[PDB]
Formats: sequence, C-alpha cells, structure tokens
Amino acid sequence: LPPEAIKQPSPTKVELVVGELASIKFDNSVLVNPANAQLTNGGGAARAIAKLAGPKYQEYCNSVAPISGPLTTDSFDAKKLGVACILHVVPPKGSDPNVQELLYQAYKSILTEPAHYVIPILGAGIFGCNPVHSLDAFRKACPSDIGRVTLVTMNKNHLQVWDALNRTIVRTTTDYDQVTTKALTPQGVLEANLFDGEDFVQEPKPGQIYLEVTEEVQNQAKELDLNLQQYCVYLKTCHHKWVVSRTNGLMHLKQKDNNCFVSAGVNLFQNTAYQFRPAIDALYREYLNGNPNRFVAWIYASTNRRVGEMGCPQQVISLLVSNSDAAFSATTACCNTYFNHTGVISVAREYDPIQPKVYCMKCDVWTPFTPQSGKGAVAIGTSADEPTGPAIKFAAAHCWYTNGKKTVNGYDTKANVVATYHRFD
Ligand SMILES: [Zn+2]
Repeated sequence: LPPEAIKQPSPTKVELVVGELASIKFDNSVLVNPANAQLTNGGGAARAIAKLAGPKYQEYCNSVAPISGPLTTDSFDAKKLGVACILHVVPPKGSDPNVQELLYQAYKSILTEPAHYVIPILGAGIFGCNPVHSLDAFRKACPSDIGRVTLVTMNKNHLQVWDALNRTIVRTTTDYDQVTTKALTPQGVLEANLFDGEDFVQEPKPGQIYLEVTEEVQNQAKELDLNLQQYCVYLKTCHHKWVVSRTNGLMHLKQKDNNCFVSAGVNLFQNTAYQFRPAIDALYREYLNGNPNRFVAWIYASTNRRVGEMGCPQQVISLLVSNSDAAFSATTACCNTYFNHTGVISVAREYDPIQPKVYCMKCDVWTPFTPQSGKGAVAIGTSADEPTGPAIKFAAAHCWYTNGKKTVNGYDTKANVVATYHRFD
C-alpha cells in the first residue's frame, strides 16, 4: 500500500529473471518474502531478504511474532535498492491437499494492487512444491493490467517450464502430407494463419490438424484457381485412390464413388483439341500417365463436390474448357455480325446437339454461326435429340461419354444429351 509504489494500470509483461534477489533491477517495488508463520527467515529467499533489509527488520518481525495472513512491512535497509516494502506470505508446504489451490490463493494473496512485484517462485526447498504448478498457479492468478512483474528463480530450468506453460501445442500442415506439431505463443498462433477448412482459427483445439496458410499456400491455391476452402478439399482429395485405364483411345476413370460426372467430363475433353494452361496441363499429364489423383482432386474442389457425392458433368467440361486455350471467332447466320467466344457455349434455349448456336443480342434469337478461327466449340444445354459426335448423356443420375456413333462408355438407352463437341471442318 505505500503511495510511492503505485503505478497506474498497464498491460502486464511478466519477466522471469535468473540470479538472486540482490541482483534485481528495482523500482519502488513490492518484494515478496516467502516466509513461515514465525518469520524466522530461516533460509531460502526469506533469509536472503532478511540480510538485505537489516537487523532492525528482523527485530520488528519477531515483535509481530506469529502471522496468520499476509503482512506488509517497510523495506528498512533495502530501501536504498528501490524496494518500497516487503510482503510476507506463507506458501503451502506442497505435501497436502490441495497444494495447487493453496498455491493459487497465495499468488492471489500477493497480486492485489497496481505495483511492481518481485516474486521468488513459491514452493522452493526440499519441503517445496512442483515448480510447474507454482508457475501455473501464478498465471492463473496474475491480473491482466498489473504492468511489469518480476519472478526470481536460480534454477535455470524454470525459464523453460515458464516458456512451455505459455505455449499451446498445435498440429499444422501446408500439405496434408507432412504434419508438424508446434508449440506456439498466442502471438505465434496468429502468425501461423491457422486455417480450419472454413475460416482462420485463433485458438486451436488440441489434436486437430490445421492448414498453416503460408504465402506458398496462397500462391498454390491461386495457381489452381481455388480459394482456401476449396484448396483444403483439394489437398485431402489427393489421397483418394482411383483406377485409370486406356479404353476406346482415351484414358478412362474407372467408375467409383459417384465419380461418373468426372469421367464423362474428362472423356469429352480428351476428344477435343484444347490445351490446358501450364499449371493444369501438369496435373493432366499425370492423369494421362496413370496418376489421376491431383487432376481429379482439382476437379472436385473446383466444382465444390466431395467424393461419394454426385455432381454435374456440364460443370466439369466447362471447368476444363475455360482452363484451356479454347476460343473461336465467327459470324452470325441471322445478321453476319462478327464475334469472339472463349470457353464453352451455354446454349440456354434451342439447344441442338448437331447445330451449335449463340445468342445474338441484335436480333434476339439463338442463331447458328460460321467459324472464322479456332478448332471447335463445346456447347452445353439439354435436349432429348441424339448427337452425331462426341457428347455427354445424362439419365437416371448416371452420365457417360459417347462418341457420336453409339461408341459408349456407359448405357445405350434414351437419355438427354447435356454437352457436345463440334469440330470445325
Ligand atoms: Zn443477329
């Protein structure tokens, strides 16, 4: 309570200092004395304080004789050093229940006013307490606004016990290949950019694996055109085992786990003349050689599906084509307007599996067209008519590639066609 010891609230910054009490950099400090009820100052920190405060200090302690609760005392001789006063508390002797509660109510007993505290860690001695409990009791009791605080050790292993108690164990990956377990400070946790699969996480649950979103992660996602939710899905789907198989001139993705929407899209694509942009052609040349894993996982993450779930083959072929060099120019049949078109044609009305069309804004009709450049075009829509070239048919929640002439990788019933490829010749 001495008025010269008061400092107005400030965010607490604890410091754990090495050597003995005489060493400390004081500042009108409250020096804590871990004592017995008779203030004999027998040994430990308590005798080191007693032979610092002087003999008149020790006589006044004998006057007041047995102490039941904490006692505040002037600092006597130690005032020269910057000690405003001395606070006496009786640690529990670490051999009784419950010692860590009494440890906690000992530090609570100490840290009550906004002052600079210097504290020998409680429970030293062979009659003492586990120092990890003491350091833990202290963080449980330390208020958040009580500025600079100094603990005092002389054990040189306690700087680790301290560092560990203020770190949380986090499992992280950039990969879903190698997983790394880290001990992070509440600062390191936010520097880690821990990602849940949905959102960033500033208190990780134990045992759970988090994506550490480095800048290499961000660049990889963007090379693949995925946000981070998608990128996580992508990394995990790379672990699915698939079988691919040369059949009908193309590498086919064996039916499994509702993946037909993928095989149908990739098989149409294989019967066009398009070339993927560099990042994606790298996945694709793996698939074409027997490593379907990355390319297929990219398909699922780009179209927001999970393996086992069944998706849209138009989604797939449109994803593939837009990541390629697909483009053509032409003139309309309705008014001979020149135009350019990249990606698939989405023929929303008047879809004709043997006559591809575009929408003319001028005449407000779905018109055929005469190509001036490019190699072909993919059209998507739905009609019951039959195609005469590479197409995709969808019926009864199954979908499959068919070249124009029966030539099928699935059934040969009546089915809507949902995508067709039209070469220009
Ligand atoms: Zn027109």
